[PDB]
This record gives sequence, C-alpha cells and structure tokens, in this order.
Amino acid sequence: RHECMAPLTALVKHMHRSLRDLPSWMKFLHGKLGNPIVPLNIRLFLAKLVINTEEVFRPYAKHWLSPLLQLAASENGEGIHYMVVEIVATILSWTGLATPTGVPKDEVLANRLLNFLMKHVFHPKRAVFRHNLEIIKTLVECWKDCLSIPYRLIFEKFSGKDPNSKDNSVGIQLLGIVMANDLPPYDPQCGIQSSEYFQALVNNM
Repeated sequence: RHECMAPLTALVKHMHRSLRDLPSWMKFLHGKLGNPIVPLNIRLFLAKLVINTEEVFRPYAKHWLSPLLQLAASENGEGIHYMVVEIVATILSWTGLATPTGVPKDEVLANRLLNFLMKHVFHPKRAVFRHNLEIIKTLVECWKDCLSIPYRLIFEKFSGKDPNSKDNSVGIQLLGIVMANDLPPYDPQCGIQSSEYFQALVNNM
C-alpha cells in the first residue's frame, strides 16, 4: 500500500474538472509509460495513479491500453499479483470502448497474459481462486478477438498424471468456463493429438 501521492490524484481530478489525444501533461506520461525500460517503482506509481484516475482520460483508452497492456506483461516489492489483478480489472472495466485488436502487439501481449494467468490460476483459498475464475470468464466473454486457446498445456493441466488426487479439476473447471462462450471445443492444429485429447477427459471422468 505505497501511498505518498494522493495530491497527484487530487490535481488530476482538479485538472479534469477545471478543463483524440489530450496532452494535459498526459502524452508525456503516455510516452514515459510506453517504453518498457524504467525501474518498476515508477511503473507502480503510474499504475496506482491510473487505477485511481482512469475516468479522467476515458476518451483516450484506445491508446492508453497498449502501454498498460505491455506493462501487465512481464510484470516482475509488495505483492506483484495484487497489482496484476487490479490493473487487469481496470483495463477490462470497458468492453467495446477500447479493444486490443488494432496491432499485432496487443494480441501478442494478450496471449502472454493469458499464458501467465492460466499457468497461475490457482489459490488454496478456493474463493480468490474462484475470483480468478470469473476474471477469466469476463475476459473470454468480452474479448473473443485477441484470444487464442493454446490446447497444449491445458491438456495436462486438466489431465495430469491420472492420480486419485483432486488436483487437475481446476483445468476442467476453466475449460467449462471458457467453453461457456462459443469458442471451438478443440482446434485440431492445436493440442497435437486432438483425438485422445478427449480420452484424457474420459479418464479424468
């Protein structure tokens, strides 16, 4: 809870009230954020400020998302996954008002964050884990454009070593949640085998 910057939020609110690029000392911030070469502390400061004041620069999300998007990628000290979930929720606070489809880079970074989340979608508390579950639910039900189901590693995270343990069921749950949308059940070019990829399902059942 690094908090020594509330007057920055106050002045941002005042500038919004006292006053499609809007360089109200803003494009300077966008440039200093777009480069992924800066100590992570400054990234944390700007992340807190945008998390507090996204509503000010609402008619600029179509350019705001991409530097934030690459900031989310490779995000490596007060708990990294915390700020990860808040920034992804804030960047998903809109659905059609801004979307990651204009450049190949946005789909690339969307795939990267997908990989990170699905390799890290678990918590023993089973409620914040469920919280992650509706996070994936919301993102898959909103975007459907930059999304690219891997079908390779998800195979073994639902299948596993075939134990009696209740470990891989998270994979089955995430498959069901993402398949609540109209996504294809299985891409033959993905998952390599694409045939016994469901045999693992029947063994798990």
